[PDB]
Amino acid sequence: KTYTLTDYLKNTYRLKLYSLRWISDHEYLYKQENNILVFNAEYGNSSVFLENSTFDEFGHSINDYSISPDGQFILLEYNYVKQWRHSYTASYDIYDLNKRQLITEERIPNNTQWVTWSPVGHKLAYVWNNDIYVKIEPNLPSYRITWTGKEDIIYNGITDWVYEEEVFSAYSALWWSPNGTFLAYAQFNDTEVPLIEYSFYSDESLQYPKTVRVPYPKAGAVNPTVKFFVVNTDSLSSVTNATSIQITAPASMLIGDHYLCDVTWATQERISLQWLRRIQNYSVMDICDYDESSGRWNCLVARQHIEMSTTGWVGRFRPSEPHFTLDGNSFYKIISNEEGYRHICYFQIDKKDCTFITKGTWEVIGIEALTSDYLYYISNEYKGMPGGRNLYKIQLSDYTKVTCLSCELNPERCQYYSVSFSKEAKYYQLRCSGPGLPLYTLHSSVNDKGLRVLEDNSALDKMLQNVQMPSKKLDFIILNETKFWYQMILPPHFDKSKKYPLLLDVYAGPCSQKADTVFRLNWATYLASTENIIVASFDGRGSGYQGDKIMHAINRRLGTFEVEDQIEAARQFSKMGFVDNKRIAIWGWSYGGYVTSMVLGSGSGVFKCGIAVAPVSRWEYYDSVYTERYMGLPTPEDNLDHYRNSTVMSRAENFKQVEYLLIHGTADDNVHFQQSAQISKALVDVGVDFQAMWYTDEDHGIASSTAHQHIYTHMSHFIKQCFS
Amino acid sequence: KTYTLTDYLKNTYRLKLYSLRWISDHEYLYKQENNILVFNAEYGNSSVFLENSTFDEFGHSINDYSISPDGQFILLEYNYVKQWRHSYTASYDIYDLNKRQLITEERIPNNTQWVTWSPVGHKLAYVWNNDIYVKIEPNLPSYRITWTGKEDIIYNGITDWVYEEEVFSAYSALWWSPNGTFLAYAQFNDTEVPLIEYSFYSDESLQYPKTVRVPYPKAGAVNPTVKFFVVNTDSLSSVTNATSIQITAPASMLIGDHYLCDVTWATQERISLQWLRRIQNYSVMDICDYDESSGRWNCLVARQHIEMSTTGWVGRFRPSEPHFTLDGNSFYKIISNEEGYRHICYFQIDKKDCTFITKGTWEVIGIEALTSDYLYYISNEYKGMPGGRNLYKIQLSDYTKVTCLSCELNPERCQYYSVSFSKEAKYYQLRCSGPGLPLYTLHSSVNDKGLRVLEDNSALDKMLQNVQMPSKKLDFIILNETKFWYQMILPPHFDKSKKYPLLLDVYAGPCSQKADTVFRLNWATYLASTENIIVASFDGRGSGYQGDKIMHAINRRLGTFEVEDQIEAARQFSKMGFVDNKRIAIWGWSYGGYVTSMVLGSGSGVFKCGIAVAPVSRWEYYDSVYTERYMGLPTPEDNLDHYRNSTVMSRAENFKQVEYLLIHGTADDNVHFQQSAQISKALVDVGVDFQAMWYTDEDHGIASSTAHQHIYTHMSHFIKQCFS
Ligand SMILES: Cc1cccc(-c2cn(CC[C@H](N)Cc3cc(F)c(F)cc3F)nn2)c1
Ligand SMILES: Cc1cccc(-c2cn(CC[C@H](N)Cc3cc(F)c(F)cc3F)nn2)c1
Repeated sequence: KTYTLTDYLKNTYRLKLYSLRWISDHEYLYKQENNILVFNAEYGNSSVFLENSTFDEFGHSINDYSISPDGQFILLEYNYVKQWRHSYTASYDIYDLNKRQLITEERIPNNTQWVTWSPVGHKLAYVWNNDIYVKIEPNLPSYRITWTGKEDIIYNGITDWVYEEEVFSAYSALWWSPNGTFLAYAQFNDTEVPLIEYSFYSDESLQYPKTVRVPYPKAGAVNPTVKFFVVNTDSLSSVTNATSIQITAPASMLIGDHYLCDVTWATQERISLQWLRRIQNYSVMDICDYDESSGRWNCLVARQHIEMSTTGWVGRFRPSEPHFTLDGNSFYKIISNEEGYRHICYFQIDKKDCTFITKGTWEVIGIEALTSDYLYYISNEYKGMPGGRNLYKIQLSDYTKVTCLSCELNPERCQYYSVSFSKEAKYYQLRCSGPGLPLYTLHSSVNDKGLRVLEDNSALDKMLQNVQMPSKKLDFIILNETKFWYQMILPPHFDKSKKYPLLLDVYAGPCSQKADTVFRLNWATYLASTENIIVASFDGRGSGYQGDKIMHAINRRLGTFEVEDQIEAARQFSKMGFVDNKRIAIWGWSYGGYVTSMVLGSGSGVFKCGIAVAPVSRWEYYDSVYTERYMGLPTPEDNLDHYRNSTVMSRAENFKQVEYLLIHGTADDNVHFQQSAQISKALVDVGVDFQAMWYTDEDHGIASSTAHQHIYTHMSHFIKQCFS
Repeated sequence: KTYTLTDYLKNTYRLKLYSLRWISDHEYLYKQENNILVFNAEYGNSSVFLENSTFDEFGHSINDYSISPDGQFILLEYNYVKQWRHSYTASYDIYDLNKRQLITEERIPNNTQWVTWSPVGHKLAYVWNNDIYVKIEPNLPSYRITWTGKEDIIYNGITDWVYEEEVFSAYSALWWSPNGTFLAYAQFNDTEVPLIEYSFYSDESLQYPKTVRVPYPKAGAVNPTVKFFVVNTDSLSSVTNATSIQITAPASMLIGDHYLCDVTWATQERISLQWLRRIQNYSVMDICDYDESSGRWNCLVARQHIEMSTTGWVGRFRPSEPHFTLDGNSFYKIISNEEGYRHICYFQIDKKDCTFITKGTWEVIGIEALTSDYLYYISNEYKGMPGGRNLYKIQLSDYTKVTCLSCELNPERCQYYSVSFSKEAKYYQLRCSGPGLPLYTLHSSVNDKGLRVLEDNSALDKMLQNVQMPSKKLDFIILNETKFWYQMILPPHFDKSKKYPLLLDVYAGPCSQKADTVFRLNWATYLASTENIIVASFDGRGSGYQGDKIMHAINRRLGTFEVEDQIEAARQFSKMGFVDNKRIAIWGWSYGGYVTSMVLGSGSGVFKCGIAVAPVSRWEYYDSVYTERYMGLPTPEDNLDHYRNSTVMSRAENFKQVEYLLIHGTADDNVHFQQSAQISKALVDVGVDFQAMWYTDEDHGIASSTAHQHIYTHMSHFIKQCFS
């Protein structure tokens, strides 16, 4: 027997996670059956912290919970209702743990946009009708910090669409100070930002389709504007509209259009900000101190740091976040060095220069933890593989004393690690994601002994010995004087002498990685396992984690190299001779659907067919923060030329040579139906036949249970047919 | 060689028309090459009336012309820009024929909604920004009759969406009196009518899709309201806002929601109106006289005639129009008699009863002309075939003296006639549409001698002897004690002993006729001629021209009998044994996409596959005037039950048994994309795979040159594949 489509769609073979949240420097919470336990890492003893039956009469299905850091209250999120990618609304009840009662006085209102405890104690900040509210005690009246909030226009403590998706990667635009004194929050004015309008159809009952209106800046459109504020949460008059002290931006930003692009507190009275120019090659960091006499905030022009690039844009998707030392007089931050590799730079608050505390022909991925002794960072250094991911520690007193904590823990089973440290970094969890089965283990920082194995998925391991799994090959090939990685999913019993049909699975977007050591059970597993199809991927130019020379190659050039390298990557898989070069296909979502579409439109004749799911078809239709970061402005002085030269529509003719399946969700707020509807029109105009499928009311994920099954079923038929 | 798809899509074999407009009782205008001639029917001589080169320096491509009845001016329509089905906007220049100059003073404004001469002389009424304007002389200032016009809200002299499509079948809501004294006009208030909102995507250039908003009453929603007015076009103060004398409705109408449903002038000072209840089983005619002393209008309660039905709705799609005798004291009107057959009733203005001047088991189609001696009517009496159409005359002095003027003119070539009479009915054109090649001939009423053959399409006839045409069989079958007509397009050399694959071509709507004697060169021609496929059609219950017993069968029952009869019709075609009963398909547009969808969802297992093009999926989504005319109100007291029991969505499951192609234009204002999008969602919910195709910016006709070709190409592959 074999890994079938239903196996994938019905999820018959489960991967197991181990999901914990650290509540102290030695205690974390795990959920079990329905009980919330608390595992003491020190001894190993675990205690029922909350019992499955504690909420049987609660009367509502509970979507999420949040426990106040001081263990005194638990937040109960129910009535969840997704909005965009990270945003949603909900209702909230607070339960008193000291007692055993749900607070009925001054409750958090229905339809709340965001909720959060202070990092210490049990204060609540919560946004509602676009306005911030603070609650020092669960049962007491709430101090309404903001008054200006207005639907689709003013955003207080929450991001508008473009800031949510493309900048902060969350819905929440607020930030407590490390002890809970100050509530930093940002403000978004969307007044002159244009609306995207699309239909929502709803239940068959709904007689007129709703029109959905979203402030969405397409490329070169009018952006939102931001203002930043800080509030003292202590001095809160039960009888005066609280004073929000605005920090303004540097004057190098205030000349032109800008985005606030990071908010990191350093100390109890020192906050750092990072600003980005609308042209995203120039960033500025500010450090703002609290002047205890004036109640104001002061950002010294001598404490400013500038980050800029000449070969492309600043950061991977934004500038990295700083990691301040206990005192808050120095920080660590990832930057690309002179050779273009993202490493750790050591900064003194008021010194313009930094010191690199790593270098190499590889990249730091992220700074994970910082003690007085150690900085922990994840990097793809080990075995020189960029698809890999490991935990290291560097000695703060000695920059040449680097230990790899994970490299050797299980060499064969484990090459992709992520880490979760406890408060003050006493203990850490290591998550292994491949190439073997996921493996979750606990560790103490002190001497690095492996206390316990929390999850090894042996349960699944048993189940899979009965199933003909595909194998995964990860390797590289040299194109110029650069090595480019690829990965194949090989059908079980892979006979290198036969000729297999290949499916080129595509993303390709700037700073992507589709070739890694991760263990996945997805659609490709089924395509190899059962249909004996090689599903390949290739991280050519534009892609991440291999230094700026590669990643910035597509600067102001989207839809060129990344596209051509994908074709090349296919030519080469044919030169390996286990590939039926008359049955090569291509497929992709989001950016990858664009690249898929661009490829079929190239008339390279390498490819028989392709599926583009929710593709971008023309950069001008995509949002500004993303598009511009790579292409600049679409005016004839900036880059309007490459904008006009890189559409799927102009390659319409060549589709005559291919079989094409274009699939789009009608209620995609992210890559709007328009992109796909302009392609279809284009093809129809030049008399190209193709295949289409819309998905009513689906968004960019086409992720509803039934549509997920439908789309994948539909694509399989398409692929099968295409390949006989 | 054979009739191929391209032959149909590139229109290589042309049918020729003969398009003339009568300007007198003996002269008509024909266009030739680019010259407008005038053929005198009296002698036969023809003269250049306007020369092809008269407008070479005109500077604009001329979409249409209109010549004033008194030969003095010609109206020049250019910059045409389609709106809905009949509606559009344009610009207009007026050219003086007496002289040779384009009037430059007081020109008709850009973006005019409607324009028309008075029936006599050369006055102009023209609607613009929703308001009426009169012009007694081309060069003189225009008297603005209305002031209340407002976009999407107030319609003066033009119909709103639902009145255009479903009532008057034109854009123009105005009516001159027979000599040009009075301008009758209607007014539409759409204030509380709900909007349909859909996207338009436009040229690739357009960066945000436009949202299109249209006042559109779905079933049971708030209807537009109407008021009627008459103006004296002579007494027009170059210094006073002209007085519009409102006629109001009967009081039997004013109790509830109503529509104005006909406007026929009787004499120079007597206008007739017809009113319809929102429940469309009750009509009332009014006759309104001009009181020369009061300047008012008076509709005598004794001159009212009531039209109503108990077994269904009044009229075929509306009540028929009256035909008033010279004096205006009697009129002729078509009504169904006691046995349910539409015949001519003779009415005296103030007498409640009428006299039937025809009876039979067949129907009058329309009253074409009326003299002091004769009434001319078209009917399907000849050979007892309802798919036929003939010209007859009845003697006004003797109701038993009926002559058929066409029946015998060419029995084999000619069984479908239409007629165009000259002023006072001195001469007429006969248009033969099948079953042979279209034949256009001229005739004098006086003794009925056939002056000349104007067009015989012998040019095409030559061309087609070289091509393997399909033959067409029209016949009937008995189901209960009723005979139901069907037609087959049979592949050339049709061997009755073989087993052919059949495609059931569906419309099926209330009062439809898909089985007739007409000669067509369409898609079916290609399917039979080249793919040797039988393309059948069948007019079962609900269908027109065979009396109320059949047509009213579906009253309050849409999506039942008409649907079941179509399945039946296919069972029976299998019993004829030349049909491969494992390769039967079904297809349909508009209503027929609905019926096609209902059938596949019936699980009758007769049908392998089907194509539904722009179907209705649920009656509550279609406009009110149509839907209600057949189903009543969708409230639980009226008919909400049949409404909820007749959706395509509830048959979702059964689609498992079929192969389905659903095709819809995104910018369909008539059957909104919602209808299709609710189907696709329904199918995806029960995990049925199917095939889809949207058409960017196309409407209900998918009729742009490139989309037309694309859709039909696409459906062919589908059909071919479905049939191997
Ligand atoms: C692994 C990792 C870590 C942190 C940030 C990110 C990340 C990923 N992204 C992508 C955001 C962007 N909206 C993706 C996107 C690209 C398209 F081209 C498109 F059409 C739609 C998209 F959502 N931004 N930041 C990824
Ligand atoms: C031959 C002839 C003479 C006069 C009027 C008409 C006539 C034809 N029609 C059809 C109009 C109707 N809206 C068609 C239609 C039906 C549907 F069910 C639908 F979903 C969409 C449509 F356009 N109404 N009146 C036909």
